[PDB]
Amino acid sequence: MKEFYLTVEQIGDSIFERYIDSNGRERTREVEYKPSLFAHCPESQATKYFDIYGKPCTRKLFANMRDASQWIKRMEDIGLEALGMDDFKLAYLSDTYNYEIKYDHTKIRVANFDIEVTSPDGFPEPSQAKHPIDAITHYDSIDDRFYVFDLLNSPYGNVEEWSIEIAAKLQEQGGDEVPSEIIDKIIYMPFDNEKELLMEYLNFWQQKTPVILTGWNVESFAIPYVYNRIKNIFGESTAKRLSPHRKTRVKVIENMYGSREIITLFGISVLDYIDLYKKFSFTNQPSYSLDYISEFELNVGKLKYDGPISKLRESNHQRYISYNIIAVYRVLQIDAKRQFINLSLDMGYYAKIQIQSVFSPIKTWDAIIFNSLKEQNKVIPQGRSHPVQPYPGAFVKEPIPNRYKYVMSFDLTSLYPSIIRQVNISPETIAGTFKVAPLHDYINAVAERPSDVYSCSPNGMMYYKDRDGVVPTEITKVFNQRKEHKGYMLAAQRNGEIIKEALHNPNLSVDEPLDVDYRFDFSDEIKEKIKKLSAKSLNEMLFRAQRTEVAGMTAQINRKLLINSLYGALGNVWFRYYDLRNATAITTFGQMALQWIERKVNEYLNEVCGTEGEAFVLYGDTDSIYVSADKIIDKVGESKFRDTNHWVDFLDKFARERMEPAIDRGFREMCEYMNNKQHLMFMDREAIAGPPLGSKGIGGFWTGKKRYALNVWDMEGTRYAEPKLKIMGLETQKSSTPKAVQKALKECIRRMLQEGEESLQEYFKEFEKEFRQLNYISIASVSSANNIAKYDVGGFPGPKCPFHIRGILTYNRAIKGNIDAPQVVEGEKVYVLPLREGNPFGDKCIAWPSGTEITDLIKDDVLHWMDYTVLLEKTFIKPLEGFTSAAKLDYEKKASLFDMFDF
DNA sequence: CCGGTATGACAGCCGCG
DNA sequence: GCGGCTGTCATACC
Repeated sequence: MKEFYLTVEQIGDSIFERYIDSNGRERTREVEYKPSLFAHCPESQATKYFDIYGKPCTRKLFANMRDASQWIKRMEDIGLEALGMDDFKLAYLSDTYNYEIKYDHTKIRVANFDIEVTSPDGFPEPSQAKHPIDAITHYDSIDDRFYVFDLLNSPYGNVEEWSIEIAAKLQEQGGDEVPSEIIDKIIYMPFDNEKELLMEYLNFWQQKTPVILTGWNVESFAIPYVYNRIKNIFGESTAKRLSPHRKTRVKVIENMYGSREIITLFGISVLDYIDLYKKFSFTNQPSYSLDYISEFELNVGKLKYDGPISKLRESNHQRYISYNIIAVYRVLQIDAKRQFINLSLDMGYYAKIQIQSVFSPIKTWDAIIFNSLKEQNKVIPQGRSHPVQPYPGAFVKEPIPNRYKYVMSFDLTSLYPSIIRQVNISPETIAGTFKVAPLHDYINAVAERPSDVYSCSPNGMMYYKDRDGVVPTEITKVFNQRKEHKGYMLAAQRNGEIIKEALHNPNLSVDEPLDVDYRFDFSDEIKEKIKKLSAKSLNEMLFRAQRTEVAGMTAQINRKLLINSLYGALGNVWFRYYDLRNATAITTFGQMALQWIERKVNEYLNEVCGTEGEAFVLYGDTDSIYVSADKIIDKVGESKFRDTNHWVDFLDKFARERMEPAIDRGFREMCEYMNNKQHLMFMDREAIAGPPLGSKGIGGFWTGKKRYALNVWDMEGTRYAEPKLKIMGLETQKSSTPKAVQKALKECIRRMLQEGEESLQEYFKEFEKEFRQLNYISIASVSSANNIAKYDVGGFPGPKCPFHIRGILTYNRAIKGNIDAPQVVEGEKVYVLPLREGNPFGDKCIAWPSGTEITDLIKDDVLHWMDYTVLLEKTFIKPLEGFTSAAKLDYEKKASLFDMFDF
């Protein structure tokens, strides 16, 4: 076991480092680290240090870190480059850990915790911490225990002690249904007053100081609340004790709407799971509360309870504590499934960064490049300031709004990283420029060949073809490492496949499993010894083969995340290797790539189908094209297929045997045209879409850019048993659309694509007939409540006040003076309903808090004055009219066809 | 340094016998 | 009394 770091920090002239030593003990170092930086020298000086341009550099070794930083300032003032790693934590990490870091998670203290604060005032602001903390649950990964700190006496009540016996019983029995997996792991400790609880929490914290601190919302609530509460009661000194190094910083995050405060605790890595989830789940969610996320991932959700949470400790303290325990457990259950902390650990040690820096593609890439360049004796350039300048981005084709019967899609693989490698784009790789013609001209191969000597992008940039680029090289590494780890993973699974055959009939022997590497396939010497081994040993071989498979995935998805990060970093002015010209070279090349192939696919299909000038490519967005396949079917006739699977087979074969070769030679022409270093434009078939054979369905339609629906039978080789709707952009995918309406519109779209017009019309009619019988919650729109006060003038709407905001103000006037009525809060989500004119309320609409029923003190009148006609038109009929117009279908039996013209 | 390329709901304005 | 704008806001996705 070789030693690894936990946290690193710079305080004045010292690095403070937490680490696990070569014996496995957690330890702390103070090091007066001596940094090196670099300046340019004359050719006469014999150094081994060269910058990325091959210019000689001299190494300046500093007495301390403040001198290095002051030297940087003096170089800026003189106007000469100061080269080298200016974040001395990274340099320190690279010097102390100059090898492939292998870590052991079991020795890393990972804490997740959750706080409860009874507040009759509303949401208790963490910057004020006005109210007692009346519960803390704190899970420690090393102990494997939940530590529960419970306040028995507060201004808001004196309560009984929580019962673990009651907590384990069923909900039918008065129990809390706390799972038996964690019941034997709760360490319960009650307290007579807040001061005792808080001081015991602090001492506990010093004995078990988190390396990684997590939990749902910990960074914007729990941490700032605990810190400020302790601060207000005991003083700043006592609050600083939450940092291993007694150093804290009050950071004010100034988001482009308001401002909030987070507290930096020096010597701890905070990885808020809500940010970890938003960063690595890659699934857009209507809500990011723990409830919605828990039920999505675990199909269980957060614990239920009666009445407002501000009254739960008074009325049912038993529930209150258990609810706090389950909350922490939900976060752990999610992490058991998604494993985002491991992910963070793996990448942090890979790049050799502070773990919390995994949230920064810039820091990560900076460190990866810095490190490999260090080991070649190369010197990184000074980070330079650049003005934020918008540049061309992705090409999106304007589609003709229509129905499309048969559609086949194709994707460029890793487009932008591929373009970097193909063209050899890198700061030190710029060779010159050429007179640029219109993009159109390069797309049609009419413009003159830019260069015979250099590799080119159509923004006018030229790059050396000999030199290996710093950025292209570093990204190629990551590519290779991914294939490598995926090569171990498939072998680790296929090695377990042979093991499962031996699971049928083994024979007992007192021995341990033989020495094998599951990263590579078994030899015939090992294969003969498979059946001979014991039943105990074969279950351990299956254990370790699967353990090898888990090591592969984490490695290969991390590398995937880097690949998809690089462009982002390269487009950022704060990135060391950023160059505006290079950025636009990437996107512009991408724009040409997609349209040149759209040309090639159209030309190939026209010739093969006999026709001329017809548009086969109906749509294209960034890296993907969508191809109309109607003519390819009509060439064979649709009456010649036996079932749906037949024509799906036909199109599948046709793409692979006819179209993909046409594409490959199409891009090779483009590579030769731009004189690029290597050909890396590869395209995979994704989707085959169309209507069921012998049905009246239309298969698919586009209404605009990024707004379409397809009936998909196959996605990249995998054939679906039942057809799957792919819907992008449409109201069905919007969280603001009422629940019943999202359902009704999806069925409308299903009927259009699979069943046809008559089906749609029968449904629409019926839904209209039955609309008034649906629940008022299921037919209400949802919105976010931003800037309430801005449009609020004495309890009434002001200039430019949005519709939902108006609704909120109608509600507030209706509940004015009623404290027990649910309050509408800034930032939160609201239900919105239109109201009939003449209503006793103020306005044309009302809005109440989402996820809840309206107060009974207003419910009857809301239900009475609800404007069904307006609600149906606004949320259902109008968006449907959009779909049907584009698909050229009627949703109502007799609609005039002169409605479709601009008279 | 933990947002491009998009569409749609809606407010409010402008010409218009 | 309503298209034809512009502007604010809301929510999608790679």
